[PDB]
Amino acid sequence: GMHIHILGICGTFMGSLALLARALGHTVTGSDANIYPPMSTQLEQAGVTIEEGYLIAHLQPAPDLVVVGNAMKRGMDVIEYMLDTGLRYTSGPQFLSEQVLQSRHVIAVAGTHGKTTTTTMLAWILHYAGIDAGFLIGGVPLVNTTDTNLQQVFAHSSYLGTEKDDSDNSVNTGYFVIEADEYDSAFFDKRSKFVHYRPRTAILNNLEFDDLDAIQTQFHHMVRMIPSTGKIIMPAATISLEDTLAKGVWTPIWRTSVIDNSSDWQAELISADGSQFTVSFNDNKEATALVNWSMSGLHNVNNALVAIAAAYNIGVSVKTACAALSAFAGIKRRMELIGDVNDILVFDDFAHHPTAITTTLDGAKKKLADRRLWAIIEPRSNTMKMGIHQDSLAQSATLADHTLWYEPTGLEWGLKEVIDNATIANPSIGSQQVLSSVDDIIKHICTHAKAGDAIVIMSNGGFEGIHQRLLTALGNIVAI
Repeated sequence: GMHIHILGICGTFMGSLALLARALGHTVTGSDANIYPPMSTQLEQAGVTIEEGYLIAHLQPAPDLVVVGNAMKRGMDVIEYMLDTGLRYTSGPQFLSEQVLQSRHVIAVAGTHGKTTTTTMLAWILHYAGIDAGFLIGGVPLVNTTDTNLQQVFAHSSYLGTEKDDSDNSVNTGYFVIEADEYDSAFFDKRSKFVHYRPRTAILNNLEFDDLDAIQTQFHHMVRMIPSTGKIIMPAATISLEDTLAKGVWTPIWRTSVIDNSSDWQAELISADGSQFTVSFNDNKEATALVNWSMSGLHNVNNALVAIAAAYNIGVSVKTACAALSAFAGIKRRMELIGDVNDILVFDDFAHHPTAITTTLDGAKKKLADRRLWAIIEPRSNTMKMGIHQDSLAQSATLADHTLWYEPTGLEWGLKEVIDNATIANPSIGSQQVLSSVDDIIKHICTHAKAGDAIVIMSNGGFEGIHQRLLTALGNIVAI
């Protein structure tokens, strides 16, 4: 039971590590510039102690280990103190790899689009099927049933799950579902998650652009390590993915196809909108069933098919997996309406990178018709760039009427420049500004938004508690 201190602990990824660490029995403290919900509340309930600011005093007394988030850099007092005093430190992904993943059969999902859709669907299938899989993913499914076990499992976007059972062979457990992405390296360990994580089942969800080689290289770093007895699951007929494998692969492939190096798994559409389809696996005549769900779109069918195949790889029948997805209620923080104040609609969405922001805003425009649309975005900060041109963030917000981006004071990372440079170079990407205070963003909205408008808040986490702070402010405006 070590004492672990986490720098940046209120953010989704690092907070997830804190929660997993507590579940392991560790004592967990942390620092963040702000303490904000929903993660603060989850941390507090788990018995984590959070302190405000990045202060040397937070590392007194000395913890056994410091887990360092991506925003930390040299020149910061707490970091210079850490290095001078010789405290032990590690990155988030290395900590997770050593403390949780090493002992599990890890299922990692990579892709340019829809990674969290696929991981939420997969984690749902596993738990529906009675497999007590751990996970650290980008969101959670909505749980509409009165099943209090599924309610508790999906209370957080992290869950430890159980270890492979040493005595009872009837139990199928010891798994961990995770997203492979370009985030959460640290200043002293620039290895990506594609290098850190060692999945035995890997999904390559897709590989497309709304630097191909940079993305293929990163995917390759994960593919090239999978054991010979593992499985790679990906869509068929996708040259960008076939070329990824061609760099070096030692593991059997299952290829997936949605029909309306040939495929092993097929989803045949019954309803053109993707709300109903049959799933079949070529090597098992019984491995066929129907999905009849409240989701739609070809991307969601593709996501379902790779999730079903991955679950089949670890024992879930096609029948059970398809029953699970037929019961899938959707995903929290996917254009989720959280307020309607003075006729201003407020939505919450987990999009935090260009392809996700694009998809969310496409959906928002289809939904909201002619309403004036405000995008309020905290993109997920990162010291590294992967495949996406600098202009990608600004381009992704083209469909909004107004966009307010957030870059935090003291942890600036070049956002204002990438946006401002993009809007000069391509005026068609419209009206966008980068602000340095959540208070200024809220004031801007309260000041300029009017009855009929819609606001879409986008962040991988709590965005310094902007959600309730905005709803409160909007409800306090004195009408004329």
